[PDB]
Amino acid sequence: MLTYGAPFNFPRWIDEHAHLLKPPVGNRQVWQDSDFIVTVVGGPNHRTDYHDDPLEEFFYQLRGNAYLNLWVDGRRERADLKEGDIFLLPPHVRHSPQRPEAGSACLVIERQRPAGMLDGFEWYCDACGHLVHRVEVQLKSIVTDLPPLFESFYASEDKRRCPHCGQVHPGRAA
Amino acid sequence: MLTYGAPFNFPRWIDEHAHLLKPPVGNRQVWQDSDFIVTVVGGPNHRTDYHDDPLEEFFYQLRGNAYLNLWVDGRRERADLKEGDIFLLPPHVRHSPQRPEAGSACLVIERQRPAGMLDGFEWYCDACGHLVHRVEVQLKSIVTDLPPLFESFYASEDKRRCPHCGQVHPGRAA
Ligand SMILES: Nc1c(O)cccc1C(=O)O
Ligand SMILES: Nc1c(O)cccc1C(=O)O
Ligand SMILES: [Fe+2]
Ligand SMILES: [Fe+2]
Ligand SMILES: [Fe+2]
Ligand SMILES: [Fe+2]
Repeated sequence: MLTYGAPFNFPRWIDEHAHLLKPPVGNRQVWQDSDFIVTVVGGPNHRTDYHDDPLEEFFYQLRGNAYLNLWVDGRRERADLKEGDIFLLPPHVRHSPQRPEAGSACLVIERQRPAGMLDGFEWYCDACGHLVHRVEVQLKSIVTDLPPLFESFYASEDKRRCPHCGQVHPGRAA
Repeated sequence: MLTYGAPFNFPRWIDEHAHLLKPPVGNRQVWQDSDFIVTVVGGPNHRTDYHDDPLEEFFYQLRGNAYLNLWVDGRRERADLKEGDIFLLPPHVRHSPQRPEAGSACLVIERQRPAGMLDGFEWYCDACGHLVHRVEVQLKSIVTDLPPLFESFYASEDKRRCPHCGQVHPGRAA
């Protein structure tokens, strides 16, 4: 059986789900219960966390522009996702997607993580660059598992305190 | 490190590789040695085999139209990939992609198969629908492993002989 339904027009689907590809929801998964996790991500959404994904992530910036803040070779770097760009991120490259534009839309494809393969979410100190805090999770929902984790970091001056310089990370807005 | 390079413009990439998204090559893999197998498939290409993929396959028909001949619930069915359509195929649904249009381009995303998880390629009898022949392979190249297998089926009246009605399958062109 075609468990995931028939083919359907992607631009029209993005149009119809416009009102969720904006705050407060921002992403929307296309099919449920599949191995390939297929999502569209809109904007604006800025965020302060770096994701450590144990598997690859594929990006295709269909509409508008975005960029990824990265740690590469130990240094902060920015990789732009200009409209029309595709990109494949190797496992464990730390990335913080920045999506400043309303009406933008990025196809993002990931895989279900097998039991025991954990995702990391991390924050770094703006002053000294040291790691401030890391939570690891067995990720079951690329949409619903992230926020509670981000909320417990914003709520805690303890978790936000840099262990190297003692600066308290700003928390929600950089 | 960004093992797979920086983001890059996908339409321009498809344009530049136009001359391989036509006979005799027809598909082109975007990145090498990755877990996600990311390919663009052009046309025209018709084929007679049904693929039994042990993992999911994602389709996004960027340019032009195509269709997939399927076996679903035991019956031959056609699922159209109209320009703009996306589609997710569950594991083991038999599919024979038909790509009649020159200049067409379909993004197809699959996963590397772990050792021991085999792909099947099958042919069915036009007269009685019975399975005529099946080869299983440990697939390492979504481009180079298929043709030798198709060639050994076209070359063999034995492999093309339906075991139920005795009709010899046409082989290369339906
Ligand atoms: N790359 C992302 C991820 O793994 C989860 C949620 C959103 C994104 C994104 O690019 O915005
Ligand atoms: N779906 C395909 C596959 O698994 C291998 C090669 C080509 C295709 C296609 O859609 O044409
Ligand atoms: Fe991510
Ligand atoms: Fe610090
Ligand atoms: Fe296939
Ligand atoms: Fe037959």
